[PDB]
Amino acid sequence: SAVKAARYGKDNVRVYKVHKDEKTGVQTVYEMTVCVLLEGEIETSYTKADNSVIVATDSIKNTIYITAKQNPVTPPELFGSILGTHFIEKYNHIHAAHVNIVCHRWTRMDIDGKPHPHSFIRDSEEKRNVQVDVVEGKGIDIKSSLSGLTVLKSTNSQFWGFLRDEYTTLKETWDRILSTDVDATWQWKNFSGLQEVRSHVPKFDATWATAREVTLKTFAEDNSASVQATMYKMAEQILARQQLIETVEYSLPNKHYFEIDLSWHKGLQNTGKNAEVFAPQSDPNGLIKCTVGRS
Amino acid sequence: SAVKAARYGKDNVRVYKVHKDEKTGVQTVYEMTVCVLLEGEIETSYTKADNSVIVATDSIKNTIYITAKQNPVTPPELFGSILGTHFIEKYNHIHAAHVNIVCHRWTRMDIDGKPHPHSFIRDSEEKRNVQVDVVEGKGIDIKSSLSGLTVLKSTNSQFWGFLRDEYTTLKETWDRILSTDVDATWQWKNFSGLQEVRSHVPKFDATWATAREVTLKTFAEDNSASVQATMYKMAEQILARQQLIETVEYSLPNKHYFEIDLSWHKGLQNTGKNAEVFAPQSDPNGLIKCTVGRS
Amino acid sequence: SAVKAARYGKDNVRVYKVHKDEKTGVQTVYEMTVCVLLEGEIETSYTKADNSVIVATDSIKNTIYITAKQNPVTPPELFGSILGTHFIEKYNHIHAAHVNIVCHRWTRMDIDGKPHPHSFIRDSEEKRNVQVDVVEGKGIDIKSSLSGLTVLKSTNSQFWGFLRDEYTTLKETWDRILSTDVDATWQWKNFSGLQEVRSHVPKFDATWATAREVTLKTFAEDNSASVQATMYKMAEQILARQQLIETVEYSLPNKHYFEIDLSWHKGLQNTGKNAEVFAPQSDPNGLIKCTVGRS
Amino acid sequence: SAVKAARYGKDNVRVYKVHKDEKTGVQTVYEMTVCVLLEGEIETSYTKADNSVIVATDSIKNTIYITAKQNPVTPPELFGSILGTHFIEKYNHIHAAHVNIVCHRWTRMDIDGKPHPHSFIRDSEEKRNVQVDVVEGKGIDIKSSLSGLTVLKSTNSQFWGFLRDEYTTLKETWDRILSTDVDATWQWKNFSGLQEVRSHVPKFDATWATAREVTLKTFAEDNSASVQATMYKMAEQILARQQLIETVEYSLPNKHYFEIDLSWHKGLQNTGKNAEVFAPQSDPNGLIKCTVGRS
Ligand SMILES: O=c1[nH]c(=O)c2nn[nH]c2[nH]1
Ligand SMILES: O=c1[nH]c(=O)c2nn[nH]c2[nH]1
Ligand SMILES: O=c1[nH]c(=O)c2nn[nH]c2[nH]1
Ligand SMILES: O=c1[nH]c(=O)c2nn[nH]c2[nH]1
Ligand code: NA
Ligand code: NA
Ligand code: NA
Ligand code: NA
Repeated sequence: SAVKAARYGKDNVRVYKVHKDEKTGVQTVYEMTVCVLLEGEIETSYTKADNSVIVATDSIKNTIYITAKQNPVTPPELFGSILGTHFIEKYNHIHAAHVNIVCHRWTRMDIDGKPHPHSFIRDSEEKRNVQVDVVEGKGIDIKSSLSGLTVLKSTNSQFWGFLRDEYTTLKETWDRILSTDVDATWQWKNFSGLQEVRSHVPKFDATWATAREVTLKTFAEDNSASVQATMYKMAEQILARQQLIETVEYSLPNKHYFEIDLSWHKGLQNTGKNAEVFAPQSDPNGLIKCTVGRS
Repeated sequence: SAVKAARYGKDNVRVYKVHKDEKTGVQTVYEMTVCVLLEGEIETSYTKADNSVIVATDSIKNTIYITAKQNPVTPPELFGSILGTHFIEKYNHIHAAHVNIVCHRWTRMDIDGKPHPHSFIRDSEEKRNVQVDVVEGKGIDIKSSLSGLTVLKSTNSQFWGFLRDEYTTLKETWDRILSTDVDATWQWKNFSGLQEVRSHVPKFDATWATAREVTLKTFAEDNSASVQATMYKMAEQILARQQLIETVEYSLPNKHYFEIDLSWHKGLQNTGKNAEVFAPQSDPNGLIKCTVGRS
Repeated sequence: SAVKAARYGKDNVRVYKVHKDEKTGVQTVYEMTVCVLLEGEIETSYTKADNSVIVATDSIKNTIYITAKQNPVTPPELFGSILGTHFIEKYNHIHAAHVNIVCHRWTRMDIDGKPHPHSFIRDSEEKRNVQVDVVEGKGIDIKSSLSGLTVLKSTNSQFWGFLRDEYTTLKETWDRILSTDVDATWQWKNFSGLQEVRSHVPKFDATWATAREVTLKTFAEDNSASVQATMYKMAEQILARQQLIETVEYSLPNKHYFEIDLSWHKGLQNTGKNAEVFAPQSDPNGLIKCTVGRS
Repeated sequence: SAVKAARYGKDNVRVYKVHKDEKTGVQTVYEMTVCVLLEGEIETSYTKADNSVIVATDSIKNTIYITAKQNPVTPPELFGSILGTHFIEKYNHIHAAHVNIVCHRWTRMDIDGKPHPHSFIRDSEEKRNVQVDVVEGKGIDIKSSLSGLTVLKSTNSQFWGFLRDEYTTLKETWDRILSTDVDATWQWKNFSGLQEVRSHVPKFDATWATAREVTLKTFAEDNSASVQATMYKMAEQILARQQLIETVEYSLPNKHYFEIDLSWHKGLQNTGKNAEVFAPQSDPNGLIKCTVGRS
């Protein structure tokens, strides 16, 4: 037998950082969950019980805190790139670092119409994520995403004209509820190293904001022919607005809401044009994916 | 042996309702999870296999959908009271109904600065809940609550002057992070029946809004001596603003964020006044409760 | 306003303890999650910011570890009683302690047909729990339970003869699947104090074992007329076998498995006597409760 | 823009099947959660709103139930291969099917030392899984796994001799607790089609049993130098026992249990050789992965 692939590190490292403006008294908080996995010349830890090649996962944890102390943690694309680069530069035998960051929302409270200097609310479990792969001699690959963005529209969704055969019971419809949890990922062109990532810092927050805005507007305004058609429109627009993105991937559940026929009860009308009360279905769910790139 | 207490019914009934304004084209959605448990002269179903006394839980489910079709589902205090009353009026041998409703957020989207007519976002997993106990000959008892409101302040929280003995290691502090998930419940005076609940309909949404506003403002503005002292200030204000409330109960976890001593690493200063990076603790957590009533 | 009720403490305290037999080399592990909430003369911490009356929740945490170091942690009824008594004896102004313990399964591995001395497996998320209320001058009240015991029988369950009216669509059945997650609680007679709890130590594990055995056997062997009738048979037997129990409470979801009509597809027969493939329903679910006591 | 990749289908399809032996009266149940995603000539559903190429996800759901009605559902490797093959054979424009199956445990109850004919218990949330990729013209690729197998050993684990630098605080140890949740995957050699999968049917259950047995025995008996070294020993043995496996992958969290220094309290000794009470850590956790193949 031989080791074909190996990686190891620390997962689920929760980190909070506060920035305090001495002039204004305004404080800003960041909270993330971080995972770092390393690869390199470590096969002998598996095959020969040679621990000398192991940077202990506990040390990886310490390194995350130290790096957060000495560097900006925003945008997460930058922090992830700093953190990954550290490991390949510090340890001769480590040749790749894989950094995943999940950013949790702490949104400044408005109290009596004014932004509060040091109080925050978790407005939704929507996350902003990054995956950063730092590979020695191959640069820095960054995938940015938003996830857990849950939306619903109560009309202006259709689904007709699909294949009908002996396995089909679904009725065509020209008016249905459409609800999903949005997972959207944009992959940046490969960066040569940290200097290049630094050069593009302003683009990271702006592209996240654009991706979110395009997602919401397209969902709200499209008279949707299918999840497939609406998601493609989203991806097309993001690629048009940021030339440094190579691909956009969407993964969308179709969270079904079923009509309830109540006609058995005193002829009550609750289907089609008369439908008011529906039964949300926890499972199963459609799952629709697509990756869109450039011609 | 004897049956000392019994209740049964249907839990986890998901319900969605849409309201469509024909004039404006504006649609409004409501989504809830409902539980209904019944009590009454049903002992023989347990002791003698006498199913004749059982309103099937499946029928309870149907009743929830039918009731939602024929009645307003908002405010939930009203819907719960209608639903509970139905069972005690319809079935001679049923003498109490216990209705729990959890309301999920579907907040209208703003697209380009204007409210969208039929598109919604789940902005946080904060819930608005009601528990309604309808007891034949004893009226309607309603407990309203908000839950899952997660907040954090990065300063203006203190904790000193507590009991110190041989079990104590905690250091006194004049500046710490305070974070919690708010669970707040206000109990209404007993209502004589549905007519009285209807008479107070406007008070339900207004009191929820007040409870939420008082919670947020007090949390943000109090230079907190402890969770105990801050929560009492919240409860006091709610009772002052709504005379039909008899008690207010808060249940608050103290979600700890620990300083990380980094001085072992090149004398890095990250404690006390120099603290920037902290470790959020998933467990354990303080849990502080209080019920406040009138003199 | 006035404080009507207050309690506070530490939740979610994870504790592991190992016992090592020097003679045999056999090791035995216990893992629990503990919550302790205190009541007493603490109103002024809420109303006056008087922290002098507060035993810090951090100190409660330390006390749990110290108590586990110096005492047996099994049976949990005993450990809970020791822990609760500590607080009322140590602190003059604390008058009640409420201790909840959840015990996690670590079952010794059998390797090649022999019990391993120090290796364990988590065989299911079934828990053994205790709630212990130690109230000064009123003794020790203990509720023991098992929870998360998930079972299914594929036949020998019936449900017919229930009330039928204009809200009823459920068909009567003489053969259905019955599946539930068992939550069973037995409440002990009040104990005068720790000496009396110690005197009954052997009864605690034996009664848990009996409760579990009666639950499983009755479920498997009863040709069930309803969840109500089967659960009553369980409770009756437990009360018969342990005279120091005052009441038994069961809370049982009815986890539905629906027939799937496939007759639309080439006349495939999958209902009634021909039913082979079913659709488990995640929600909604029936919920059936009963508390059984002595004549 | 262009569609670079696309797949769609139905997720979270819960399925139960019962087998009834008419001769013996013995019943056997299977419960699974199934996901099926399709690929093929479907780009126009995304780019042109052409639904004619879409096999509706609802129809995929129906197909899963029909296929389960007409075929064995065990071993899951076979069922997955039947299900995947169906889609590529039935639909000209569908060229790949991706089938994921999670099998839930329903273990026959022993009542009074005898196996019960129709009563079952969920003994742990351990799963047996398969991923089957059926690709037209490229055969059938099957990855089998077990997951959610949670184990702990209280001694006979060591970790010393790792890299020490200015980021290291971890002390070397010759005796620690080791606990993990095992995720183990074995990848079969590519099969040419369904006939070949059928020819190897007996190997599937046998290899699962072997993988589980090797995992448990190795964990229990290895005086472990690290998670890395122990997991490699596991993978080596599985590859030795089944020649039709090409690779074995393990992914193991290191679930930490920390010593608690109690010496501040009356000199209580609870570290090193005196350690009895530990604090299980929910997060962070080490994460160690390896893929082992043949020389
Ligand atoms: O078994 C281990 N492997 C590791 O890589 C490691 N790092 N810290 N502790 C550890 N334990
Ligand atoms: O066992 C049952 N008890 C009930 O009360 C019920 N209601 N619907 N189905 C049921 N099954
Ligand atoms: O606000 C607090 N209240 C308490 O009771 C406590 N105990 N430890 N820390 C604490 N903080
Ligand atoms: O938008 C949809 N896309 C699909 O592929 C599908 N299949 N069933 N319903 C559906 N809705
Ligand atoms: Na390197
Ligand atoms: Na009545
Ligand atoms: Na006392
Ligand atoms: Na094909």
